[PDB]
Amino acid sequence: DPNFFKMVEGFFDRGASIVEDKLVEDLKTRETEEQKRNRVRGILRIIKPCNHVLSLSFPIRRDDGSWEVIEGYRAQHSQHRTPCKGGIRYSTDVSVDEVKALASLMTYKCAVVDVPFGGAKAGVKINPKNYTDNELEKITRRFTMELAKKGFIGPGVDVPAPDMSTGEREMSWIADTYASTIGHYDINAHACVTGKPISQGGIHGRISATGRGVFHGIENFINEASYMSILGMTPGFGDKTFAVQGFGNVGLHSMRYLHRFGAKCVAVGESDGSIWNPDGIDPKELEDFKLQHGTILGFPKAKIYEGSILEVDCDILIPAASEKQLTKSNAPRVKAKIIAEGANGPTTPEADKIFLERNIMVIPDLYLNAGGVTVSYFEWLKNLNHVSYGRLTFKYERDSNYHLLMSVQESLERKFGKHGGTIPIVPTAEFQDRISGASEKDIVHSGLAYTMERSARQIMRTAMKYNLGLDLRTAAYVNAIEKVFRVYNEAGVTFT
Amino acid sequence: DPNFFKMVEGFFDRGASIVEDKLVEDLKTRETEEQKRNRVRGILRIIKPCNHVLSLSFPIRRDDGSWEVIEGYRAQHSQHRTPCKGGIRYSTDVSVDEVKALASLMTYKCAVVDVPFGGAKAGVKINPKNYTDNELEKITRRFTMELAKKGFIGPGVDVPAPDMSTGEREMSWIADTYASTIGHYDINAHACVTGKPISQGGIHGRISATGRGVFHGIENFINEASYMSILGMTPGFGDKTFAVQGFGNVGLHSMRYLHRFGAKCVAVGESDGSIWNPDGIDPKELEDFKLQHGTILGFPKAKIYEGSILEVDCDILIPAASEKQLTKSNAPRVKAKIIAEGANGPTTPEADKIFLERNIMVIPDLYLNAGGVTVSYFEWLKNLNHVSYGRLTFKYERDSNYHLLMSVQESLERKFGKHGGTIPIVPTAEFQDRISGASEKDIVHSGLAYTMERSARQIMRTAMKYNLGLDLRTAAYVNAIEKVFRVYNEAGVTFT
Amino acid sequence: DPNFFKMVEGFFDRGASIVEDKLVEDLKTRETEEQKRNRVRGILRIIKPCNHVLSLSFPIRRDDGSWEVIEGYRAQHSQHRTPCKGGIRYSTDVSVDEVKALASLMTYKCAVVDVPFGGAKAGVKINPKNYTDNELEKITRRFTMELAKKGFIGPGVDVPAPDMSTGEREMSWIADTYASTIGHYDINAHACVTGKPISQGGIHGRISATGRGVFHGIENFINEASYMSILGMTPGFGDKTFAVQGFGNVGLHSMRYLHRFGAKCVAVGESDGSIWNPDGIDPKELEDFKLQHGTILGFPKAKIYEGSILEVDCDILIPAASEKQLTKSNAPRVKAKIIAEGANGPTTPEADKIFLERNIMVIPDLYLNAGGVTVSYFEWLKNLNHVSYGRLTFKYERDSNYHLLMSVQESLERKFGKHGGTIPIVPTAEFQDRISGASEKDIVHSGLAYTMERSARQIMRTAMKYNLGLDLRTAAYVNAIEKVFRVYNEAGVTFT
Ligand SMILES: O=C(O[C@H]1Cc2c(O)cc(O)cc2O[C@@H]1c1ccc(O)c(O)c1)c1cc(O)c(O)c(O)c1
Ligand SMILES: O=C(O[C@H]1Cc2c(O)cc(O)cc2O[C@@H]1c1ccc(O)c(O)c1)c1cc(O)c(O)c(O)c1
Ligand SMILES: O=C(O[C@H]1Cc2c(O)cc(O)cc2O[C@@H]1c1ccc(O)c(O)c1)c1cc(O)c(O)c(O)c1
Repeated sequence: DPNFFKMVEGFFDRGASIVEDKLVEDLKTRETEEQKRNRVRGILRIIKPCNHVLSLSFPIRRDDGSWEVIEGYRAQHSQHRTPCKGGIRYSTDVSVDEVKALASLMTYKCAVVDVPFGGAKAGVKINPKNYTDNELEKITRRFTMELAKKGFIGPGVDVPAPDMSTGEREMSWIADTYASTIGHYDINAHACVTGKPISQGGIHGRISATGRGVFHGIENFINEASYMSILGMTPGFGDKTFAVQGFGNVGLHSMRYLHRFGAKCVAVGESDGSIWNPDGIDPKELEDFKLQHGTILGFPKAKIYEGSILEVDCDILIPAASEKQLTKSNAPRVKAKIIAEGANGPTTPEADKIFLERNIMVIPDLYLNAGGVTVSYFEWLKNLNHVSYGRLTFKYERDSNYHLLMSVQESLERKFGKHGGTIPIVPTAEFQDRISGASEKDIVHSGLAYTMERSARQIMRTAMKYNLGLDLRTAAYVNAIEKVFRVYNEAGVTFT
Repeated sequence: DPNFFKMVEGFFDRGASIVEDKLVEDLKTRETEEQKRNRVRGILRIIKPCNHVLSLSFPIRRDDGSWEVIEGYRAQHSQHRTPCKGGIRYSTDVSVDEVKALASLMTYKCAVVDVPFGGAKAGVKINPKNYTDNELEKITRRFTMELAKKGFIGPGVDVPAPDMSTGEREMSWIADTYASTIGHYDINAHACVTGKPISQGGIHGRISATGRGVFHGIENFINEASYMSILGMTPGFGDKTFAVQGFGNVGLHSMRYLHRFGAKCVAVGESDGSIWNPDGIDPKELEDFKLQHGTILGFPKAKIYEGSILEVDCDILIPAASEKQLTKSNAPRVKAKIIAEGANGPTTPEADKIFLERNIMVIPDLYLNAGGVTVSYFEWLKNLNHVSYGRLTFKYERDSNYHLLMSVQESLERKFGKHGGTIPIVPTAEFQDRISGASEKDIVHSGLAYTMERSARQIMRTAMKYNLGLDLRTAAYVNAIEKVFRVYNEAGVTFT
Repeated sequence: DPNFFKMVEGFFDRGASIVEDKLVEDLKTRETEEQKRNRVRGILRIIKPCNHVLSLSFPIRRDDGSWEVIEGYRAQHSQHRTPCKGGIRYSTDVSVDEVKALASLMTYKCAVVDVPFGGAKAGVKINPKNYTDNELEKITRRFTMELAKKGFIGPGVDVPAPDMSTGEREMSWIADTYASTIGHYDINAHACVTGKPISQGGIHGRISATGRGVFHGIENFINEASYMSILGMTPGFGDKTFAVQGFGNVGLHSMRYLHRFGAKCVAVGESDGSIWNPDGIDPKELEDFKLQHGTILGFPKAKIYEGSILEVDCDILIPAASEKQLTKSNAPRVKAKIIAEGANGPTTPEADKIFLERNIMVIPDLYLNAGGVTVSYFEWLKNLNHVSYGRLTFKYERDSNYHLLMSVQESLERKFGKHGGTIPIVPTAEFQDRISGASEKDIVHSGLAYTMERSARQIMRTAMKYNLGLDLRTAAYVNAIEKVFRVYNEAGVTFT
């Protein structure tokens, strides 16, 4: 746990130095000096800092009747894209310099995965356990309100999302508040927030989103030996053990869908304990260990283990909990060989230099948990379209398929003069399930893969153009910076 | 060696403790517990901190073509009144904790003089000498824009003002920006800022406003020996020497109008040096020492003097420059007798306990320069009325008087049989000039006096109610607190 | 008789038939038919029904956690004047037809005193004693919301007021909600409801409003002998007695001011008993029977009397309590000479043809107690002008008078050799306290006073045109109608 603050500011500067030659060479203009350096040196000094960042403070009535002040923050990084976006967090750790960095990170995350959004982030310095459910509703509903009055919430202005100990039911309050007060007259009022439950205009598949993101991100890597020929290991994805931190939302489903494919587990940790089992624990059982009683503490197969969470002899480690759990106190340790950032910045630049020198591949959060916002993107789009995806183009498409297949049948039955034998009316077993169980989530799942997979091409191409090889982090930010630049370059200085 | 931030936080807490008794006493309800404290002890915890405060960051291009980032801040303290009020500052000293304190100060300043405004403040971390006029316009107009976006400028939401290094021309750009872009459709668009020049919707007597405020504030004190029977010093207002710091806007007319009434000067200081002359210098001459040359440096009868500005042998000192120039390094000094705070918070709580223990009169900024916003109030009101004051009720007044006077004539020539003798048609010499040189200016001066004078009564009543005597500072805040509390107590916790 | 339902429908229709001739006569257009009647006969049928009325149904939840559906209504009668006006009511009495009726009343009521307000009224079908204060805030707060989303609360659209069991604190919740959700961007947000407390932007004189309205309505008839040469009685206002009913708010001030000026009392009684004393009870002592005890029961000189309240021998009877206290069961007696309707229509058309046929004067509530909304009208304007009336023109007008008084003195001290002898500097003792105690009240009471005086001069003129002599009721509505008609006529049929 370092002070740092400038955690993300280092990576930008790192990626910034290398594109200083590309932008001056790719820009086609009539200025042609070396003040080209001076324009670009200026353009990057604008993207670095957050353009707006509102500090807040509002009172509420506890169930006592006692009165308490609540500090809250929200930072819009860039506004190159019309709507900023980023989750909101409820924890005592909440700091001003926190969201100022996190919102910055969200800008480049949206750039990597070609999501037309600006980076944003918020935070409330409370502790959610210490308040009731009735107490916590008034915090969110009024936090909503005090943000709409100053233009930090609304479709096309800013769209927040859930995060640390923030769930669907809370976003539902956000929506219900905005659609009943300020954004009343707005048709797309319910689009003010992504992550709301499905009866509230949500989308199928974001419950899983960060998980499949964790999954699809790892998938596009241990299926290409171009990075195993250096790291070692086996393209045989199966027999690989993993360990998660922070069993919650991102922690569950990064495991719920990682197990499915034959990849065993070995450990699970929360904010008090850990688990150790070389046989491989199964979320089949231990998932009814949440509110069934309360807090994890071991179970059948689940042994009580303490020391830390990383430590354990493993392959794939995912610190999907709080922030900066990896520093020099533990970077030369970690009996692992590939790390994947499920949470936002658990790896510090203090540790990358060590990992890089030990041939350990850390999957950057800037890429990995980008599925969450990519689907968030879709959820937003859903509310602007006011239709479940495929709600009109399923029967037309499944009827078009069934006519197409039979068309090859009958076309095969006149070259074959008896009409009755051939039968291609039946599609393959996988495809028959595709049009019988056709829903909205299938569109989302395929779009998530098409966005995720094509983004890994944008990295593993820009990494092999600069010999980064294993440092995909400095290969990620160097692609996002280039995408946000042209957005500023081709927009021109605005004289207002 | 000044001190840190909490500047005003101590004064509120200082005044807050003594109202804790009468608030539970004057409150008339069926609540009736000792929880009366818990409501009130809670209500005060809401008023202390600023409710909103936007940190800004916007880019501009110098006349170079070079690009520079400009950090900008703005704090709305309270929102108990529908609009917030507070000037904006242009200086490298600009800090977040600065305006946060200053905006707090403005809330109570507007409460002392019964001005239905909420406190606010802003600042721009630049240095105006280092930019051109063409360069500085871009800052203001852009800064305007980024504030209307997030709702920190607009009539009935937040109205800024000029301050130090900010003049009428800049307020004119503010207005011209707001009235051509965001608030175009607003009828009262030009009401978004007070302090603008007269051809742009200002008000006569505002150029002088802070000055007359300094004057009438001092006037209501050396006109009653109930504070000279303890301080010493003659009620004969004339033969009193004064010295000003910061020959700029507030420094000028706090002297220009103070000299008028027969009060000798002795010293004037700026950011370079000072002046020392026991005969008394005259603004009639050394006022053409601004842009005529550029900076002060002595003149005929103006000698070069250094050392300091405050220690000079004087009676009335007015630190009308930056902030906190009176601390432990100079409080047990100052060869003065009565000090008057022309700028915002030049006396620290570190210096009051030294001044009070030596029987020295410090006139609180919370009250002194309140004329500045009191006229600001009027200028705002002018734009919602869209008439210069008296623009219709002058000839009706001047004609009604002349009919009234001849009515006493014609009624006195009836009891006196000759019809031609008596002549009360003519008013006193002073009243003849009144209805001849009648303008908007006069309605402002009389309303400023009426507001100012009645405020001193609300203080000197609540001062000897608690045996404060010489510490009118704590008699000021103790009066403003109870005015804002009433606004909060009778508005109720808003479930939103 | 329409004892509850079409309560006023008789009054309109009865008044409607009368104006038929004048309107076609007063009509100056190029029509010139017998179809001129068709125009007016239709236009009146436009005014008779409330053109809009919303029936509501919104839920809450009590301190228990249980849930209750709340019915509510609000009726916007006319929209000829841009904002609509009328209080809200919190009783089980509340009925669709009830508010649909009282809204009609408020239209013509605010057309007699010449107030540019359209008529409206609202109600909520509950009983406040059954709900806690906390429970009553959320009812009030959300009732506001559901009226704004549908356009029934807002300056220039519709402005409510207090009334039956509706206090200032409740009006304070209406504003705080409207001004914090829908009408946030509105400068006149808090101008959406009148009757709110002082600190929240109220006006001085609401509490004392209807009492003065009663008195000035009285004053404009015992001072005109046109209506004493037919009723009898001495115009000599002095030695006359009055009997009140409903010793509260309207009752107190209607007596306190009526006595102060010369009238003697005789009787007082509320929902318990009555007092009898032809010596004349004095309100300056018996008013400490309020919450100092709990209810009336008589006191020294205050006899314990039964029977009723009205039949007491007296001259001036005022029913300042509930609805309908005068029918065929008491009209053939009540040996009084004049009845002023302190409440809303305590006199039935089942009793006017007894009072009219007995040469008694019943003063319409259409004009008398209309002194509450006219002051409530001023409070609206205060919230619009954001200034206490005369905040600026108090020291200016006080300074103007002394200069006048000295102008005559100095004018008289020159035709007389010595300079200082004469002393008209001091004005009359009644005038000295006027400029000494000059406050908002004095302006409201006058603006009130001139309003009904002109109004009375407008009724008594329209009555002497149709020989109504004693039917002020039908002489009252007959006036408001032509005003409402003239608005509609010169506007035309809106083709939308
Ligand atoms: O609308 C689109 O415009 C983006 C296209 C684009 C790109 O392909 C490459 C690149 O290097 C920059 C770049 O700029 C835009 C952009 C997008 C997202 C951001 O966050 C951001 O700052 C800027 C878009 C989106 C897709 O997904 C597509 O497949 C597609 O063809 C177009
Ligand atoms: O509309 C008026 O309401 C203010 C009257 C008032 C008062 O006289 C004393 C007090 O202790 C509290 C208080 O509350 C209101 C207020 C005003 C200004 C603020 O900043 C603020 O927070 C609250 C007003 C304004 C005048 O100038 C008057 O002369 C006048 O009679 C009434
Ligand atoms: O702007 C004003 O127009 C009103 C003046 C007026 C009138 O004097 C007599 C009449 O028969 C009709 C009439 O039409 C208007 C009106 C006003 C109020 C209503 O409710 C209503 O339906 C219609 C006004 C208001 C005043 O208070 C004045 O003193 C004044 O000179 C002018």
